[PDB]
Amino acid sequence: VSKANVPKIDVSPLFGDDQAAKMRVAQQIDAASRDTGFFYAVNHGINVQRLCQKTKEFHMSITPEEKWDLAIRAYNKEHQDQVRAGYYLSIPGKKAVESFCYLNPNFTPDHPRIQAKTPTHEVNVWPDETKHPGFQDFAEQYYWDVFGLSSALLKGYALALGKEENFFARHFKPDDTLASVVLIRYPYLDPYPEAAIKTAADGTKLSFEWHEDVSLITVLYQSNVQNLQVETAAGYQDIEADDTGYLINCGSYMAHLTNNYYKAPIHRVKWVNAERQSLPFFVNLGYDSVIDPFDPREPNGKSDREPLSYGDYLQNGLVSLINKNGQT
Ligand SMILES: CC(C)[C@@H](NC(=O)[C@H](CS)NC(=O)CCC[C@H](N)C(=O)O)C(=O)O
Ligand SMILES: CC(O)(O)C(F)(F)F
Ligand SMILES: [Fe+3]
Repeated sequence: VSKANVPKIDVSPLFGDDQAAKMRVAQQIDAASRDTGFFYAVNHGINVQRLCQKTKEFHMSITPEEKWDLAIRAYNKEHQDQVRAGYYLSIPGKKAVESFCYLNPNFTPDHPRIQAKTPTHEVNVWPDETKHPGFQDFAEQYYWDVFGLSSALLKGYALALGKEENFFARHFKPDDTLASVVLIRYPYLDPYPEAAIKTAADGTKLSFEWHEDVSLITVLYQSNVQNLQVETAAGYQDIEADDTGYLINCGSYMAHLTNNYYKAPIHRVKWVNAERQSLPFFVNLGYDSVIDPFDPREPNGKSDREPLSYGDYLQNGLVSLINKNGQT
C-alpha cells in the first residue's frame, strides 16, 4: 500500500497578523486540498496529550449503567430528544466501537433553537460530576480550544480560495455553530469478533467503510496507530499517524461550495486490534448559514450549483451516512 502524501503545515501564522505569512500557509492548504485532500496541522497550540489523558480517564471510568443513562435514542427509546448528543454503545460480539458525542455548550435550555426544537440542536448530556470529576468542564473547554483552531483553519481555507479571511469564519460562531466533538473508543479485543470487522471490495479489513465527511472541514486527533486510508487515483493509500498534529480534510459542504475544486476526499478506517482513541471535531456552520457556491477554476467564479443551507445539508447528511455505513 502506497503512503499517502499528507504534508505537515505549520498553521501558527493563521493565529497572528502577518498577512503575507498567512498567504503562504493558505497556499499549502490549497496544494494539499487539490492533491490527496489531507494535511496535518502542526504548531496548532492545543494540548493534545492532555486531551488524550482526560478522554482515557473517561472511557476507562464509564460504566454500563451510565452508558444506558446517557444513550442516544438509537440505543435507548426513552431518550427521544437525543439524536446526536450522548453515548453510542458498543454491541459486544457485533460492534466494537463506542463513543460519546457532544455539541455546542451554548445549546442550553433557553437557547432560541432549543426552544424552537429545531432539528440538529440538542442540549448536551453529561455523566455525574462525582463519578467523572472535571470531565464536563474539560470537555466544554476542549470544544472552545478546537473551535479556536478551526476558526484559524477556516481563515486559511478562505484565503486559499481567493476570499477574504472571514469568508467561512463569519458563519462559524460560538452562539450557533452545529459543530460536534466525538470521543471515540476503538477497543482491543481478544478474540476480536469477525462480525465487528467489515471487508472492503479489495479485501482490506475495515472498522468503517468508505465515505465522504458530513462537514465543512474535519479536525481530527487520533492515537499514534495507523488506520486511515484515502482513495486516490493510485488506489487507497495509507495516511500516516501523527498523534502530535491534527489531521484536516474537507467535507462535502466544502466540495459543494467550491464546485469540487476542494473535493471531499473518500476515506475509510482499517480494522486494527488496538486500544486507541479517535477524536474528531466536525466543523459545521449555523443552521441558517448559506454560502453562495462558486468555482475558483472558472474566470467569473460562477457555479451551476444551487445554494444549500447548512442545516438542510447537515440533517440530511447525518441520516444518509447512518443508512450507508451503519449506526455508530
Ligand atoms: C474517521 C473518524 C473521524 C471516525 N469516523 C467518524 O467519526 C464518522 C466518519 S467521519 N463520522 C460519523 O459517523 C458522523 C458523526 C456525527 C456526529 N454524531 C454528529 O452528530 O455531529 C472514526 O475513527 O471512525
Ligand atoms: C495521552 C497520551 O498517551 O498521549 C499521553 F502521552 F499524554 F499520556
Ligand atoms: Fe470521515
